Amino acid sequence: QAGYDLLGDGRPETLWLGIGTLLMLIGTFYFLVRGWGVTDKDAREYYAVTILVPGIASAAYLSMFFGIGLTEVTVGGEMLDIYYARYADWLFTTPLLLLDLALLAKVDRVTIGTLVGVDALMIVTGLIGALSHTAIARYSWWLFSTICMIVVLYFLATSLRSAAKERGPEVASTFNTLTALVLVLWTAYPILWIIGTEGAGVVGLGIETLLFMVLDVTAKVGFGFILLRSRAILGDTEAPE
Ligand SMILES: *C/C=C(C)/C=C/C=C(C)/C=C/C1=C(C)CCCC1(C)C
Ligand SMILES: CCCCCCCCCCCCCCCC
Ligand SMILES: CCCCCCCCCCCCCCCC
Ligand SMILES: CCCCCCCCCCCCCCCC
Ligand SMILES: CCCCCCCCC
Ligand SMILES: CCCCCCCCC
Ligand SMILES: [Ca+2]
Ligand SMILES: [Cl-]
Ligand SMILES: [Cl-]
Ligand SMILES: [Cl-]
Ligand code: NA
Repeated sequence: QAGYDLLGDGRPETLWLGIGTLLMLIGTFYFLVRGWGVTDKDAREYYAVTILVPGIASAAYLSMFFGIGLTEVTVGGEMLDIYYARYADWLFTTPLLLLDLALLAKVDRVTIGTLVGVDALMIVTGLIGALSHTAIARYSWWLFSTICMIVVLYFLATSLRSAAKERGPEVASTFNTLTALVLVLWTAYPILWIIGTEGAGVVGLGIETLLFMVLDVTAKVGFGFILLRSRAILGDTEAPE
């Protein structure tokens, strides 16, 4: 695989895991220090949700760096490395990111429950496909989890977009910027997953880990950078509970 064996344990992908760990930690501390001088009740809610997104990713990338949670999967006569921490990362951070967008749109708790429910179903069925032993099952779960992603993305571009436009041009501008970013970044995940080691095997584990790291830092540090610098987080919020 493309990369360099930093720890001397036969894993060239630790170079991209180490870089991702640094970028997540730097982004976590940057949002944390920037949020200490924040007294607005609503802005503190966004900082609380957003800081956790690279903070949890930092722990997952640190665990994947040291090899904690690494195991093998046999699909015929080939051996596939799977990092459990990667999916546990997405299981926690994707609901928080959707919560950030739901706070901007100010949608009801039933809307949020359907959103995070389908989002979690997308992640679990993605892990199930990564653990299956036949290629037919791996593509079948990938297709099911992709459909669930489309359902989540459709709700952001239709229901949550219309509700956000009623809250004024400032929130609508920030919500449109983030949603435009989410529609393209999140779509890149099943594309890489199906062309990487878990799918056709076109992309090795090295480049896939590097590309997954770039998507992760952009969907977390880049997403939070656009949100936390906008004036929309000062507007009134209503947490689902
Ligand atoms: C901060 C981390 C984020 C926003 C991760 C997002 C991950 C996805 C949208 C993954 C989607 C997948 C499919 C739709 C097909 C099955 C395989 C997955 C889990 C890679
Ligand atoms: C009160 C506003 C929210 C009402 C939501 C009702 C629509 C529920 C859609 C359920 C979609 C399930 C997808 C299952 C996997 C494709
Ligand atoms: C208005 C339609 C809303 C739902 C659209 C969901 C699918 C988004 C497709 C984005 C395709 C990105 C292609 C670039 C990936 C490298
Ligand atoms: C023999 C050691 C080779 C080291 C090669 C390093 C290449 C540069 C890596 C830069 C990190 C990727 C940028 C990702 C930014 C999201
Ligand atoms: C308020 C900082 C959030 C960082 C999350 C750390 C998670 C520890 C496992
Ligand atoms: C919650 C972060 C766990 C990091 C584990 C590092 C283990 C180093 C031996
Ligand atoms: Ca306020
Ligand atoms: Cl403030
Ligand atoms: Cl206040
Ligand atoms: Cl590779
Ligand atoms: Na290594």
